[PDB]
Amino acid sequence: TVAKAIFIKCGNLGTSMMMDMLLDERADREDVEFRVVGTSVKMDPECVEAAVEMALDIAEDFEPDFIVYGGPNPAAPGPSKAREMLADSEYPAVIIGDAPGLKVKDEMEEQGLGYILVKPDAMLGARREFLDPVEMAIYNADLMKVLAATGVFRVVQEAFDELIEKAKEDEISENDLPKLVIDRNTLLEREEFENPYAMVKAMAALEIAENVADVSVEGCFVEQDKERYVPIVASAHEMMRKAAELADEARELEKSNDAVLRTPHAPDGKVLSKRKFMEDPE
Amino acid sequence: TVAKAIFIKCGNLGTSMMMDMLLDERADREDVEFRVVGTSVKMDPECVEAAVEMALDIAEDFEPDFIVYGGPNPAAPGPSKAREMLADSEYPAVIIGDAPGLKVKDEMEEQGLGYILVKPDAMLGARREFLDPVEMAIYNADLMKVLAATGVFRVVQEAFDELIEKAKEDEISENDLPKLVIDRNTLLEREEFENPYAMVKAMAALEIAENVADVSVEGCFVEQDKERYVPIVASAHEMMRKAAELADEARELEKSNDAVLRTPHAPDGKVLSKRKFMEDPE
Amino acid sequence: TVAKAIFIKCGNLGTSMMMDMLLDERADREDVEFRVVGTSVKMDPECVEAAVEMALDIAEDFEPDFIVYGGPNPAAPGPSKAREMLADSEYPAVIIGDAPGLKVKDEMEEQGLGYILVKPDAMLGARREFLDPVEMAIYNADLMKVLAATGVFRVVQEAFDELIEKAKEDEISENDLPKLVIDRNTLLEREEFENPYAMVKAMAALEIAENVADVSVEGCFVEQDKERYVPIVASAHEMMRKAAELADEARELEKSNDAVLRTPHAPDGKVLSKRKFMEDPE
Amino acid sequence: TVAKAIFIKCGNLGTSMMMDMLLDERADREDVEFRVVGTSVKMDPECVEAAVEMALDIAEDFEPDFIVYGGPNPAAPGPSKAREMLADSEYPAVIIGDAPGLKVKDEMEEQGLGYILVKPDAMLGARREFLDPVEMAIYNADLMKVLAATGVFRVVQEAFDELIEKAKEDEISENDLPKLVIDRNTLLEREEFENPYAMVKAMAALEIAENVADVSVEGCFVEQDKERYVPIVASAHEMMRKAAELADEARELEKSNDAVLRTPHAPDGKVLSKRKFMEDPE
Amino acid sequence: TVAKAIFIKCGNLGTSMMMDMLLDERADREDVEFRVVGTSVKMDPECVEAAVEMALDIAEDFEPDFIVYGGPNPAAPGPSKAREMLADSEYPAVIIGDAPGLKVKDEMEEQGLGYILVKPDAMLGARREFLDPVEMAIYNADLMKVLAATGVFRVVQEAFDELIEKAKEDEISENDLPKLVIDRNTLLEREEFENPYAMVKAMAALEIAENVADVSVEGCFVEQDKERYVPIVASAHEMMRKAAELADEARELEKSNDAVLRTPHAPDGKVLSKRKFMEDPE
Amino acid sequence: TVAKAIFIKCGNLGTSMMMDMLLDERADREDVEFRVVGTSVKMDPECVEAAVEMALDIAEDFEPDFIVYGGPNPAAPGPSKAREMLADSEYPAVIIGDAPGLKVKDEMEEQGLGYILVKPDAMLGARREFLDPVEMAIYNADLMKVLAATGVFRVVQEAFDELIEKAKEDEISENDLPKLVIDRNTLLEREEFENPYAMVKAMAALEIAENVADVSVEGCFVEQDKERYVPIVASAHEMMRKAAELADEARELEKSNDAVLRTPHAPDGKVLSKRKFMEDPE
Ligand SMILES: [Mg+2]
Ligand SMILES: [Mg+2]
Ligand SMILES: [Mg+2]
Ligand SMILES: [Mg+2]
Repeated sequence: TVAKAIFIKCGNLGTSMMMDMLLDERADREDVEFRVVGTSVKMDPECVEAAVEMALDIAEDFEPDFIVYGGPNPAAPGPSKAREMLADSEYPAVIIGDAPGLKVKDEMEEQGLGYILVKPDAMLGARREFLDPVEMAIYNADLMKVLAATGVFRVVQEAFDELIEKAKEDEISENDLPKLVIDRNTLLEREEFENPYAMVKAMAALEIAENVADVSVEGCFVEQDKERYVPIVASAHEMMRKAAELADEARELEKSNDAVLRTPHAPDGKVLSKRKFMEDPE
Repeated sequence: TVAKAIFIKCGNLGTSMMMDMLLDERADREDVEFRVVGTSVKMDPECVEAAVEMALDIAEDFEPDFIVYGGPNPAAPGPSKAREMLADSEYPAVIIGDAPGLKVKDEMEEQGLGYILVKPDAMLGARREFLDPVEMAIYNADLMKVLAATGVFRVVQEAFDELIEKAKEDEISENDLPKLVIDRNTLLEREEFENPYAMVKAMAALEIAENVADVSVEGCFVEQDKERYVPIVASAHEMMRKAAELADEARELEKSNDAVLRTPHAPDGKVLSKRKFMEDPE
Repeated sequence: TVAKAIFIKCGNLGTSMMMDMLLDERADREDVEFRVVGTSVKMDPECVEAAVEMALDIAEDFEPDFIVYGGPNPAAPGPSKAREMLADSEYPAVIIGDAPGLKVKDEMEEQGLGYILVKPDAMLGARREFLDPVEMAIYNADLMKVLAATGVFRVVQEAFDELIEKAKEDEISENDLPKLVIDRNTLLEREEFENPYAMVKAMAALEIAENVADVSVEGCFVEQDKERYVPIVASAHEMMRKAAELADEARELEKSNDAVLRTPHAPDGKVLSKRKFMEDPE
Repeated sequence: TVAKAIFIKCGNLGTSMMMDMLLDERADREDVEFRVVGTSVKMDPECVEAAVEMALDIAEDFEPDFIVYGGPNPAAPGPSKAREMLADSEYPAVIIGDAPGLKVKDEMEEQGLGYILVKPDAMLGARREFLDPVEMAIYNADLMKVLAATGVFRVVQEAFDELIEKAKEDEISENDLPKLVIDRNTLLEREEFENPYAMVKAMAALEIAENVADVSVEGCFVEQDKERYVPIVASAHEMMRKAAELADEARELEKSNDAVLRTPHAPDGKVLSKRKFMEDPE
Repeated sequence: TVAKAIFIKCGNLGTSMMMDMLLDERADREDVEFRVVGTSVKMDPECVEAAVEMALDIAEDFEPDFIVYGGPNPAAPGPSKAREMLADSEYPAVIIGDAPGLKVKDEMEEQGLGYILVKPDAMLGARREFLDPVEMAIYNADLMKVLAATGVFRVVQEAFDELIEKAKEDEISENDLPKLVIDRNTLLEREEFENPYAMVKAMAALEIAENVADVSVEGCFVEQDKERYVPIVASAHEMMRKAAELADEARELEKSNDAVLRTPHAPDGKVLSKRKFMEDPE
Repeated sequence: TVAKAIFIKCGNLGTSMMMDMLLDERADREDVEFRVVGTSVKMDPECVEAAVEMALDIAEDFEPDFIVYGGPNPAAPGPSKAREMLADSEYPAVIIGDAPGLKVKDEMEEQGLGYILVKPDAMLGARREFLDPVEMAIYNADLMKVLAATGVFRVVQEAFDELIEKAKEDEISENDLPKLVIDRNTLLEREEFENPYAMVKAMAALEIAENVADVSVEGCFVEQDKERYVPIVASAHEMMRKAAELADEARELEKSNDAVLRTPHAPDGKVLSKRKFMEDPE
């Protein structure tokens, strides 16, 4: 049984940027096939629709078990446009978004949509005077580390793999669709870190990443004084740089304990596990 | 006028992952329109062909000024195939790959297509016993930081931006296509850094990332002993982690001098520029 | 003219812990005389009452031109007790506290009191499981580095030094009493740092120290599960240690420029100033 | 039952600034009660006298089991005075000071009072050109982090906690008064660290802390050349800054082995203990 | 018995600098006696010969069991002259060198000479515009840190100690002379690190150090543009500096596990061993 | 004219390890010619005498303009024999040593000997239980870093460079030989650092390095308790490691200001100078 899916990427979110590859890390998974379509960073209602179109168009011949839409803020005009377009289609779907999507959480639970909401996947301080192309990449590097090293990506990966198994049953009922809200507190009900302090550091790191969103919003929308909003959006980035460093420190702690949890995929798509470095993943 | 292009992403590369977004960081560039399609990590000749087919098929009603294919090693089966196809299209193309693509560098200039080969966009330690989803994201986060902070991404940004202008002139000839190879010494032609040690550190960070590739290749393809190849690929990731630190340290030196070079796009697509934090992009 | 004041300290805060010393760092000011009194970490309406009485008690003979009450949460049973005792007395008072005092901010202005609220002065995760004397001290160590190196203490110092000038006018009216609410944005209005990146790292530090409260409260007053609130009060700590790191960084950046602002008191209470290490303060 | 003590503080010391708070970290010990009074930084024999009388004056209604005087150089004019007074009172006393108080170490056990001499509690570089309120605070944050994380505070905690138990016994004899001198070698008699290197890093931290004293004393009392003494006291601060990094490092090693010793006070005053994070204080 | 050897040092190499010392670390061995001669940094033919001549002159009365010649590039004129002179004597000789010695590896074997070529012992950026004494000393401090903490020096000590035993029996055949080529992979099969991440970080450090070689060579012998080769050689030095931090990071992991291997010499020369800090060597 | 000198190395000191090499950092000086002899780490009278006799035997035909003897404790039996032997010869001699050489400063002057005593060149923790070959090399790596990056080596280079010029004129009188004692305050009067904080961090580094000496002596010649001296000598090393980092932070402060001092030799021996990276030495 070969499962299939289509990821639609509109806008830019750390979780959307990795979501699919967290599933096929070495491109050796022979139990799955993906198609990814998007219009880049543009998430306007015009483009957002053009993408879902390419998605439905392709799905015709492709025939996926489900379609994932990932992008920032599921409550915006663009994402909302696609949020509805997918509920109308014949394909089961999941919505990957940030905290700004809790506003439409109940709405998505009714639209019959599945979703994964990453609170710590904060919006970057986009203010021409500050966020140029390089700064953008830099910010996403740090956010990527935080989400990766804290275990958030493993939580996402396990969600999309637990669904691909149900997809193999060609029966993805709305009860089989994910409905997650990831945040610092998530780690409290997991076993990601063998080292306790490595866990509270990952937690402290997630709280900070979440706090970056408010700072970015204030500086991008509320504040309009150039002499005050440029410093604000930049202070948001300095915070994420520390969030990442906190995440890196946690990992190193696992390393010292030789307990870095690794869970790769076998060619058959089975999720294997290991703690010790020289221990085979079984 | 407005320029258009389509990005195809098969397999993953640090540049391939950010290429499109590096041309519209805040998504408020009204003089460009992008589309992105691919098969994720998979890059075998079948998924590749199916992908290039997805791009050509949509290039019909999209009518792109140029098609961009990004992914690891433009000399392997999958990538070579995609070079064959796009080479024989009414659409001008550009190939984005790493160092292993220097083998087919002449064959490409022949196929009448442009290329951007980033030497420091190393191959990761893809070995089931070491690379799981999380570790795969941890690495890309280090590579992203080194590629961005060392100014490599600025090189690529400039590239596709200068092409977008000649594309608005409805004059995309092969003399206008890029034939670039990026490595540690690219920074010597640049003015990226104002502090001499920030550049020297960046050069160091690039040299190290470029070296990472030989280590990943060895562990994945040459060493056959489990006890030896797992430590080797892991050490390749330890090198990339330090390259990122060096890059970050280069960035902080620039902050120290208040000379952080920023080149954001104006709403019309023209690349502005500034050094001082509160300088206002001119 | 020798101004005099009495500091009443109940419970603990980083701002109350160093408030009087920021006014005579080397004990060489011959224009001031302070009398500090407190009941230690206990701030119940019972102890708090005994302290204010002990303060008004000696005040008669001392003759302070103003009295300062410092301790956490101005809207608490103890603090509110002392908050009315001072409004009733014939001594001009100023209330120094954390964010929880904002609920009674407008209430203090009618009581005729002055106030300075240090938002980043967050309450620690005081759970018997995690917080012991050593952990408490470590916490305040980081918190101190934050309030100091971020420039917050130079705000408190400035506020009381200006009040000490009015106290010399033998005229401290309600309009001469401070009414400040310190937070991350407070730096946007000052010229503390010569380096713009030092300030944004400072903002980031005060932004994270302020968030620390939310976590401390969630783990001390909301969460009841032992397996959860311990990791919670401990994660709040990591946040503070990392915030102290960013403060340190900002301070080091000003050092690489030798633009480290220093403002010492002359023996006559005159506040001098200097940026360069080798320049004498004027 | 409940024990009571009064803490007198003139001038500042890292140990005096924390002593009473190291006894009731969470303010939930209902088996003790303390009063705190002082003159702040000032510590001349007059300000000292006034403060000691401010403490004797309230010991009447307070009726303390023992009085404690905290401040630098217990052999100088100010402190010598306070030794006189408290020595001849119906209240048992304890003197907490630094290394310069080893001169009067004989005279103290003579005056019939207990002492706590912290050699690593070095004097800071007091020179108007270098030390402003902030530098003053920053220095204490470093000395606070060293004394706490190196386990020195644990020594003082237990010292006053053990005295507090004999005080509830209605029997505070002079053979029950403490006679201790804390130094790098004090850690050789404890079991503070489960990781030997953390111990060795802790010793190094305090060894460097002790030496900070001579650099300070020199630049303040010996060198009279501006161009030489400013850099000298500054170097004492730089040294202490590094000692704080060493102490932090010791702490982290223990976090890697999850052996962080924690000894909180039970609500009834009896000190508990633990090593593992989720262990629950026994 | 007492073994006797003569070490000739011409030119400078991290390993030739420490070689003899690594064998009698505390100068309390009773089974060895060494003589060291050389011409400092100069390794031209005239000098090398003068140096080897000094050695052979001392050898007459000193009667060395074996002779060691160490210094850069065993294939250069000066070194080659040394190989010819020592291969022509009655004394068993070992050549200590860098990667460039591989060119004459076959030639040294035909000469009955032993050798230990350390590839990570990279040449420095010897350009007059960049390399002054201080920098030359800083580079070597980092290279020394690398060669030691990664375990490369233990390999060298071992090779020699074994040759010292054979010498004690007056049984040193050409087949008893070492023929080693040390590099990153050499660590894969040692019992150096108890922590795997320490080993991995040590390999990463050796890989980088080895790479420094090419960069220095490029900026010293290839690039002729002042504006190009200066930043180039300097970047080589930034690399070594980071290799040293990796080496230190590996050493700090062992400490966290209290598994720092220590193989000290007994007064009788026997090589003891230990792992735990408090564990006595045996 | 070519200047000739012979360096004798008995025992090991950071300065005696690098002294001759600091005088010809790239091996391209045409005005100097050196011969280096020694008995490695052994500095007992028998060895030191053989070392000096080797030197005097060479001097016959080599005819040095001056001779330098380097190694620990000029006052010990071995070094004392060297002093006596050298004082009785016709060759102007200099004695390089550490703090212990101060005991015989008066003797050396009465002997017509020159000397350079580096107090920060501290003795290591030479206890069999803690110091093996690798730890001995790690300590030296840090010591070298401290002495080079703080500029102590520059003072040494200077002293010998001036002595070399006089030698070229065959005019080296006893009054021409150096009589230096280097320590933290030596830096106060040098044009080493452009950044004041760089100089202050360096002083701190030298202060601590000096302190290391006392700690090593304590654990080596005082404490006889295995359980106590082992931790103590190890703490000495931890101190030197931190001193190396201070020295490293200073150097990085200079880089930030692109003000790193480089005083390389010209092919003719002239000591050039420069500050800016791209500036040419002159
Ligand atoms: Mg032979
Ligand atoms: Mg032969
Ligand atoms: Mg003479
Ligand atoms: Mg004489």
